[PDB]
Amino acid sequence: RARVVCYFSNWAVYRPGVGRYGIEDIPVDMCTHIIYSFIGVTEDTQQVLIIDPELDVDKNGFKNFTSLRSKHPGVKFTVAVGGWAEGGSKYSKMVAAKSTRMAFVRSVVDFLNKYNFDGLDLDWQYPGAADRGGSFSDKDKFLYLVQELRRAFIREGKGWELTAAVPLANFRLMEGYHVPELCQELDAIHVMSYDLRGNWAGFADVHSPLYKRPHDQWAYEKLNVNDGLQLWEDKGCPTNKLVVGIPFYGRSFTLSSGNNNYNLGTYINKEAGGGDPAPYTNATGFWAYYEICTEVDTADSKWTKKWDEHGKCPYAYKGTQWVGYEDPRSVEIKMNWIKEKGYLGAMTWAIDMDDFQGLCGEKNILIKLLHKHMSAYTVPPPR
Ligand SMILES: *[C@@H]1O[C@H](CO)[C@@H](O)[C@H](O)[C@H]1NC(C)=O
Ligand SMILES: *[C@@H]1O[C@H](CO)[C@@H](O)[C@H](O)[C@H]1NC(C)=O
Repeated sequence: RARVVCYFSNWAVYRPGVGRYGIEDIPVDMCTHIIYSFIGVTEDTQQVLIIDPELDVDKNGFKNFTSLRSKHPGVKFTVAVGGWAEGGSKYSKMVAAKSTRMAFVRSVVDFLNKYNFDGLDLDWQYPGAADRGGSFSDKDKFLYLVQELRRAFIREGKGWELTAAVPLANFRLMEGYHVPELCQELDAIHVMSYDLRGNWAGFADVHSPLYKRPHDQWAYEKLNVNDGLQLWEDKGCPTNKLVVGIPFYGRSFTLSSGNNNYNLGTYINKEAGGGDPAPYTNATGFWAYYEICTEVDTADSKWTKKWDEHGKCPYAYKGTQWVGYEDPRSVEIKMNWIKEKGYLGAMTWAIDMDDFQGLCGEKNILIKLLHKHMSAYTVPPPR
């Protein structure tokens, strides 16, 4: 009764060579819930925005995805609205008034019906965030949107789920999330327990540390997976609504010129914007898991791999390049910790970045770990 929640990126199909990942590559049987990412909202009319219509509609992306239920009827297939690239201002604008919320809600209902989705995942990043076009009133009005969506889903009578991807930093919770009221309306809270460190922070560090490290101070003191999930509990979310995100990617850095200190917390060349882009994801500061293992794990690799003894995450470096990530050892540790805490399950961003080709060894090695641990686990009653 635990969840294994798999986000699927619709843009992964454009990655070159062995990076190409489409609907047919999803290992459906390893997941209990799979989420097509992303749709957005229109700026002007507050309706569902289809972001890649040639792929999503003309080549039948949405329906290929949802029709996977024919062979796997026990799996739920939903869609996510929002995500980083969509920005936050259109969402803050959409929730500002009852009328614009109801237009969005109606559009959502039409969309889910048309493409046979099982529900909606809310991925607005983030209500109340000033750097993302948000403002103070988002907190109340995001809750209203959620209540109104739930009521609309009830009226449709198809048992649709409504979930949300959420941050774990306290200031973001204070700015955007009425925790007890949201957790009551949502079927699951997908906690983004990753991107907790990165180039924007100005130092090198792993991005999903499980526990506090000695160098964690001020806004970072509690910014780790364990304390962050504890924060969601403390703010009123039941343990059996919390799903813990696991990143299948690493955050990378370019170290400062002449820096020979590779320890956690070491200074970086912030203006570089992150580590050099990798060949398949082509994004500064970001490496898919398979881009990491093909570089770090080869027999003749010149990369040095280390282990964060407190955060329980690997990191690796070579030259000016430094990457923190999750590997089978760190994922296993997190799976055991999820069961120890009694949380609802595990989530991954994102299934298209697992070693799905088996370039490094076992195909789909990371999602197999989530599936192995969660499928044998019984979620206990709320604590
Ligand atoms: C959907 O499936 C059809 C038939 O297999 C295929 O031709 C098409 O490329 C698929 N669309 C996408 C977006 O994967
Ligand atoms: C890689 O990303 C950059 C933007 O950073 C883009 O301009 C460039 O065309 C991309 N290269 C490939 C091979 O897609």
